[PDB]
Amino acid sequence: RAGPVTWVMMIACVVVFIAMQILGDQEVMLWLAWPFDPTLKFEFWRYFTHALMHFSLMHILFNLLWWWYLGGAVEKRLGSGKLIVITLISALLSGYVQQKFSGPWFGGLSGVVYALMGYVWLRGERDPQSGIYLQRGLIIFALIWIVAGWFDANGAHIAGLAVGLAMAFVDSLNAR
Repeated sequence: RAGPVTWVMMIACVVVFIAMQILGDQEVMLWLAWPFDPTLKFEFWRYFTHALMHFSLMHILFNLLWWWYLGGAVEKRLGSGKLIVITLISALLSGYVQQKFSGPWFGGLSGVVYALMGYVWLRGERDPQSGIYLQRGLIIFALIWIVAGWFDANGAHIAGLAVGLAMAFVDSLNAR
């Protein structure tokens, strides 16, 4: 019984993906991508909407699997507000980093998913009573996955893991 935010996000990603299949990636990127020219500087939604675009089935399929389980866990035990904050801040800062690496043409919940990984893990390690935790097995796929990216690029994974670890560390200061 996943919460609202978890559901809305999932629906939002499927709606955009379908829109992309009907209109074409490039066409949807013109409206949803990170500002690609000074004139779009104030299209404030762009700093977040890039996370709603995916370029294949596995891409959105894998991202939505992690989101539903990690975001669901977070929303159930920590509330919708917490999930919204983690999402917004991870989408923004992860988009910001990716941008300087490969330019404005990118998309996906990768950065957001990693923040959830980094948040749910450190959070469960520092504040067990939070009711959240990332299986030490899953934390291995994650890191194995990032390293695999640096070879076989998406600096969104790194900037995302950072925001999550940071926020978690911060929400865990009041030890228990």
